[PDB]
Amino acid sequence: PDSLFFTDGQRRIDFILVYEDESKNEKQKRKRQAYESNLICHGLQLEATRSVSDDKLVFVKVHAPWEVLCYYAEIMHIKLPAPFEKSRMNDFYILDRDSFFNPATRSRIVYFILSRVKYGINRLVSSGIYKAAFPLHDCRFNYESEDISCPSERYLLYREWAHPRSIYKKQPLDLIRKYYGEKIGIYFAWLGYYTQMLLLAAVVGVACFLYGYLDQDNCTWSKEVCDPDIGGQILMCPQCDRLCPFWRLNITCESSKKLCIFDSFGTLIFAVFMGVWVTLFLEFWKRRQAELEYEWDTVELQQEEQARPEYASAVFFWILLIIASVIGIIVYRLSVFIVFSTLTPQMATSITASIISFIIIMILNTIYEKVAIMITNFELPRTQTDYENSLTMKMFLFQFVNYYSSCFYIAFFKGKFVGYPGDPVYLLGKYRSEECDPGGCLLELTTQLTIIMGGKAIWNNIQEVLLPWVMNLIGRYKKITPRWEQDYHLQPMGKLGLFYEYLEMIIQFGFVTLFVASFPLAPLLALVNNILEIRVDAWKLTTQFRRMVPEKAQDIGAWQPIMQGIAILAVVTNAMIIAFTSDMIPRLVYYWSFSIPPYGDHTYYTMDGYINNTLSVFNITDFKNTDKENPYIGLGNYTLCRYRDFRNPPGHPQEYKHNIYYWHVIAAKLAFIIVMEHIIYSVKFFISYAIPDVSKITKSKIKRE
Amino acid sequence: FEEFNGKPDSLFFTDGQRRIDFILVYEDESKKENNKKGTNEKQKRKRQAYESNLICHGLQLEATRSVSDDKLVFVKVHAPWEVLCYYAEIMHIKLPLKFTAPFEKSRMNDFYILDRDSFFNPATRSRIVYFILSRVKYQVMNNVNKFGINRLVSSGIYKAAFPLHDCRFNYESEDISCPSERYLLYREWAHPRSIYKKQPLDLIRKYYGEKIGIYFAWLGYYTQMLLLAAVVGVACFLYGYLDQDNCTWSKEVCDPDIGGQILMCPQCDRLCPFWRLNITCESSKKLCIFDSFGTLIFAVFMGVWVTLFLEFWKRRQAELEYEWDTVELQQEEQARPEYEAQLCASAVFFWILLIIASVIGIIVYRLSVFIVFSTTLLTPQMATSITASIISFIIIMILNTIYEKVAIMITNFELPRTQTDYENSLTMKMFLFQFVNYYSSCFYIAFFKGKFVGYPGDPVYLLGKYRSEECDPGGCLLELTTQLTIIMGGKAIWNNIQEVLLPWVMNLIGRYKRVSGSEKITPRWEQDYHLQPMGKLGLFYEYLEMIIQFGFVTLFVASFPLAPLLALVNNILEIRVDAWKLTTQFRRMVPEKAQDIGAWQPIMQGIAILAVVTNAMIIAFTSDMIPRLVYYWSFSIPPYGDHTYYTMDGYINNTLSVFNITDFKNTDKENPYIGLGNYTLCRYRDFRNPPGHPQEYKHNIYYWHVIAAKLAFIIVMEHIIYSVKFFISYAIPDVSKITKSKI
Ligand SMILES: *[C@@H]1O[C@H](CO)[C@@H](O)[C@H](O)[C@H]1NC(C)=O
Ligand SMILES: *[C@H]1O[C@H](CO)[C@@H](O)[C@H](O)[C@H]1NC(C)=O
Ligand SMILES: [Ca+2]
Ligand SMILES: [Ca+2]
Ligand SMILES: [Ca+2]
Repeated sequence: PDSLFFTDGQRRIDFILVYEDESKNEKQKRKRQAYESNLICHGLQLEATRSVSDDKLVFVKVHAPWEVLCYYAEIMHIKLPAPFEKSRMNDFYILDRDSFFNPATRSRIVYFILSRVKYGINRLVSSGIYKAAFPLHDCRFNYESEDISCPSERYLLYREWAHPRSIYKKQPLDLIRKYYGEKIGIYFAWLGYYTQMLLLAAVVGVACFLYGYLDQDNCTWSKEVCDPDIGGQILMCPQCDRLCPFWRLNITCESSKKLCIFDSFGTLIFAVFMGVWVTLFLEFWKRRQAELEYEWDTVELQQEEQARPEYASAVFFWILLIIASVIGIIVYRLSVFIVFSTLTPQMATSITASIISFIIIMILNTIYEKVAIMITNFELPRTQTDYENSLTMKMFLFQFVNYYSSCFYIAFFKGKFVGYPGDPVYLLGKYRSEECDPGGCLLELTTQLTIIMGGKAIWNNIQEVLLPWVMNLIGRYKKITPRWEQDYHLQPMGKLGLFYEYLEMIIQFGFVTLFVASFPLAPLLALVNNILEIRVDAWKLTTQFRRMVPEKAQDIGAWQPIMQGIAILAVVTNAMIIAFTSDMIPRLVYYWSFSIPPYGDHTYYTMDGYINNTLSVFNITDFKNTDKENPYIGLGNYTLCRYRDFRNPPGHPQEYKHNIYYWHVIAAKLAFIIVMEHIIYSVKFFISYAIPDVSKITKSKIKRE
Repeated sequence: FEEFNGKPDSLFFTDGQRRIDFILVYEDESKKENNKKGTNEKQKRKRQAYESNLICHGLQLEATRSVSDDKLVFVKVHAPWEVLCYYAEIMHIKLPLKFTAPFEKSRMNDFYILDRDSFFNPATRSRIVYFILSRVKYQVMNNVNKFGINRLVSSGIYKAAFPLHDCRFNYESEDISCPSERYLLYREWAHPRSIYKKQPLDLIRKYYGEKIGIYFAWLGYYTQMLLLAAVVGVACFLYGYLDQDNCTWSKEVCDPDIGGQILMCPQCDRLCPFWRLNITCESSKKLCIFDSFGTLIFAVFMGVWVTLFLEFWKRRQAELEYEWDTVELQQEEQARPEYEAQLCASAVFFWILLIIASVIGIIVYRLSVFIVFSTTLLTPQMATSITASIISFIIIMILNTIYEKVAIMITNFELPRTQTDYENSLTMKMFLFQFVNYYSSCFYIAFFKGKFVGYPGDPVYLLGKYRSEECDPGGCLLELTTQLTIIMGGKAIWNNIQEVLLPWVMNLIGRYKRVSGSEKITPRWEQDYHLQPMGKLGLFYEYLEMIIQFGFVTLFVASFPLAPLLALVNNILEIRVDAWKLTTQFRRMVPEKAQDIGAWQPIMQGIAILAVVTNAMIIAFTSDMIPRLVYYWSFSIPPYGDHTYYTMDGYINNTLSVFNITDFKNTDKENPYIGLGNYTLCRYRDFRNPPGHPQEYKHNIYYWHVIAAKLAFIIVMEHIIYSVKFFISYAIPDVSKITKSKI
């Protein structure tokens, strides 16, 4: 039969206490017997049934007496499965005296009973008293349950919302929380809304990218870079010590033509628009959170204090973060170094460098996870919620640095403070600073960013779930045991599965919002990843894992502060990216100021001559001020070389000092930073303040009565 | 009813056991009715129905004829147990126990009950009876229900309705049982003989209720924090003052061999001649005083101080909310739509009026300066600055009332939902109008004066014949300081004089309109009726003046370190000014309870957030500290300068730019300068290349170095200050330890 009720008995089970017979250490048998006897004596039904699949395994099942269960549920602030009270027995319409209650709530009550009972379920399992304790699923996802009385909720939810055949179908949050709990419901609601407006971000980003794409023909500076008569004649200086010749600037036609895509006005407008998209996300999410909190049974009081089975050094943690960021930076730098020490060539080298760095990030991720777990266990938190909050902050900071160290270095600290070839900078000693090509390092920042985004999303989700699904797909294209035994054969989520899910989503949100200027198509990848992830998470939760006790919560958790921090950091990082990593400001300044007779020689504003009239000049006879061996020996009969910097030419009264163009450009950069940051912050404040003028609709729904 | 018994200060009924809680005053028909007698008899019927419903609800009443004017009748009121306890229960009025709860008849025996007039304070009794008066109705016409005491006074049915003071402020009550709280309040709190003692906020709350106690506690705490800021600002100004012999650039300006030789260039078209820079020695010394590093340190300290002030006020507000147990009646709240009631177009109209207000402020300041300059022909320049500021302030005060009235009209055209919405709309509109009207000239001087005027060859005319003004080599910071101190001091002085005088003269006018040689005794109600009404807005204007003062103190503290000292002196006076005017020249405002100061808190947070950016902009653009630092660190050196080590020597001569007098181009007015025919070149205040040169008069590298330094300073200071403010807000728990202990 394998029914959900007691064998030949009209009573429903709520937890399975499986123990192994001693027959194949009397202390363990005595302890288990005492614990089981006390549990039964407390007023909970008990029965032991031999496993059909294996005779050795003797499973123990329980029940829920109606009166005691209802009373102890009333012990805590629980509403109707609208407070529940026998004096109001007739007030609430009841389909049946013994099955009206939600099985999820019944399992929650039995779990609370087990938790409060004292002589440690996890402690007993560690000592062997109870091998496991879990509730039961309604029906098999493979084939429907034999008992017709079962509504078959699990398989229905599977077919409707987990299987890819419903990839485009809407998310049924109703059955989701009614079956699993508030945690899963709110998680999936947040993820769905996240995707919903990632669609808007993606469409705007695609529009901007296409606008950039259509203007390859009119990209004047790239054309000048390519014309051999102009670009080829320019002979740039070597960018390294012993392993680089004097090179023409035109060898970078492919790089410049690609970079003219991601470095146009489209990118600037897209960054400005994302500046307000982020605040729209936050504000509408607060709206939806209020809506969900009111709609659902989310008015349950919380305990003042809680116990925990287990029960300054903060500066030491900061040292760990510092060494983590430095290790990431060094990992990327050595990766690029080793791969270089050996269209297609340079781009492939950069791609392989990014891949190697991301691989090393993945291997180090486990190390940060373990060290964070150990250091947070060292404090021995008294309670639980504080433990999850500490884990969230510590794990998030480790992931943040481990994932953004390379990107931040490539954006801000690469080629930003290298001097002219006469007096180069060695910040650490015998460690020359790498310098970007005339276009800038924006393109290879974008490469690193996209590689990390993709690689993480794909590899993680694929390797962690899609295995059985991919073997099933390959096959497609190219004895009776009770429910408790089958559910035992499954494995549990542990205590941090939802935590890891929020970690993945928050890291993705960081990728898509922090460096959005460099890569405007990041929202598209985030959208595709989320469309995959919703169904992947639903499938794995409904299929591969034991039943989870529901929990009560109103907010996503300790992440909302992290979301706001990410947004307020993203605005400034985008401003800095556009100001410094990109070269939009220097070329605008040239267009508007240095193409006019006082400085230029054209009769109108134009981009003509930007490259030739912006590159500085260097004098080999000034090869070095230390008068040591120089890289300019040999390498042809060349006399003068040009480098990417704004400095006075040789023979000027101020020999190789920053000229007026440098200061004009830097003033323009700072003006852009301040004006854009002030505009964006002002608009964000206005949007936040306009909740009465914006989101009145759902508050009106609440207030209508 | 019956006539006056003969005890003037007796606050009881004629029997002597019933305490009076309100006096309703109306006009009898015995006067010569005019226009429509039907309206008169309709008013009679309405008032008769009102009093009938009042007596039905259980309020005892009796009337009396005014001794002098037979046409005036004063209708007393009184509330016994039944109604008093019932309405206390419905309004959840909390009574002293001893963990405190509202009052219910089910729980009479659990209270510290002594006697009716004893156990309930007269303020609470007056508030209860006022709520009863407002709830009660009298009749219905036009298929609409009509109720409320306020509508009776609005329609002229009732002249007034008010509670009564315990006794005269200057004389004790003859009734020994009387507390004579007004006497003690006048002797200790008001009457500046106690100009120094800390005010007894508990007695103020007892007498006038929390609406006044909160304002006065806010003012006291404000004054203490102003004392802190004033001491620090005096230290900074004093350090700037003790360091003048070391202010090298001013020594250069005054030196008759460096500053004197520099032949500056004419500023106006033809109304002013060439001049030598050493005529500004006094201005240079003043700028050394007001433009040192002490000003920067004080700007940073004020950035911290505003946040400390806000946080400690929040802590004080929480403590006060606990101590005055206002939480329950703050929760118990309801509002009724105004009987005056029964679009975005108005919003855009108000915004347009705001733009015009700003433009008119700028224009009036400019015209005042222009006329004072034209009239000419103990420093003459200082006298001109003071005179221009004086006329500007006079016109600003004149236009303040116009903006007051137009804001009232604009908000009335929009239909408020209720009293609170109306009051918040007034808060917003009045604050925006006053902000523009007062700070437009200051912002103009700070940011838009002598900033976009070209070299003398090609001046920047706004639209023709209107040349832009320019400052002296030091800058217009001293002009800004003079304007700001004049505006602040004049506003304070005129406001205090008006506040003290106007109710006094109006009271004397009312008294003299009754020249009858009475020389007799009059009852409490009749003599309280002659006092001023204190219109329903209340402390709105008091908060408005204090908030404008807060704006002056914080927004421009980078140019005037002594602003907190003026604020402190003004507040030390204002405490007793407001206390006296309230206790001695006004009828008892009906008490009520308030949570916080009100709609002004968002205003104060906005001012605090804007203060940082405004101060950064002032220090960067209005002042000349940044060019001085750039010259010291980057232009006193061999690549550009000649000095072996960093120094400020030669700053003035090397910074001032050069112009070739014959190089005035354009065909219009070909003889603007060459009339004098004295020399062939002039020095002007700008960073531009000299004559000749590939780029004759285009901005030179020094200009862009300075601009980059300015923008970098703005970024650094704004980010650092905001980060420090956020960390300070996070660190402060925002509630006292003891208060957390209590509950
Ligand atoms: C670059 O310029 C050189 C010099 O004229 C040249 O011969 C070459 O064809 C050009 N293009 C590339 C891709 O190198
Ligand atoms: C400044 O010096 C000049 C010449 O050295 C002199 O004529 C002038 O009188 C001095 N200043 C004043 C205010 O007199
Ligand atoms: Ca996952
Ligand atoms: Ca005043
Ligand atoms: Ca006042």
